[PDB]
Amino acid sequence: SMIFKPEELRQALMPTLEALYRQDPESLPFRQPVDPQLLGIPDYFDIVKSPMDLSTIKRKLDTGQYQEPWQYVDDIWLMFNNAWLYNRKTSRVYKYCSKLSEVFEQEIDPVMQSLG
Ligand SMILES: Cc1cc(N2CCOCC2)cc2[nH]c(-c3c(NC[C@@H](O)c4cccc(Cl)c4)cc[nH]c3=O)nc12
Repeated sequence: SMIFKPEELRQALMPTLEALYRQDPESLPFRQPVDPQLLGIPDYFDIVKSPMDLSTIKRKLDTGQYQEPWQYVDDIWLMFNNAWLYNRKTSRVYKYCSKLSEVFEQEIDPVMQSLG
């Protein structure tokens, strides 16, 4: 119920978002919505029911669609859990995801503390 100003959400969370984008090659599979046809994985939507990626998250931050920062956390973990569900433990994407998730856990905590 406590509502955060959309511009306070941007200044606080956008550095945490840049931290994942800057991971290269690990972030590349995550920067745009998964396109099953274009990638040749047409079973993707039979398995992933709520897709999510960095461009959608950033667009929500840019346009003030999050009311409080834990919705941002939600979308980021949903993005990770989607990739861990779909790709096999031995795939590059799966390990790319784990890297991104290590980057996120190491930097989100002081940011969420400052937001109160
Ligand atoms: C740390 C961690 C490790 C792993 N492992 C790596 C992959 O394979 C083996 C397991 C999976 C995780 N799943 C989630 C998770 C969420 N975390 C909140 C946490 O960030 C958090 C909690 C309180 C305050 C803050 Cl500031 C931040 C939230 C919603 N849904 C989630 O699934 N956290 C995971």
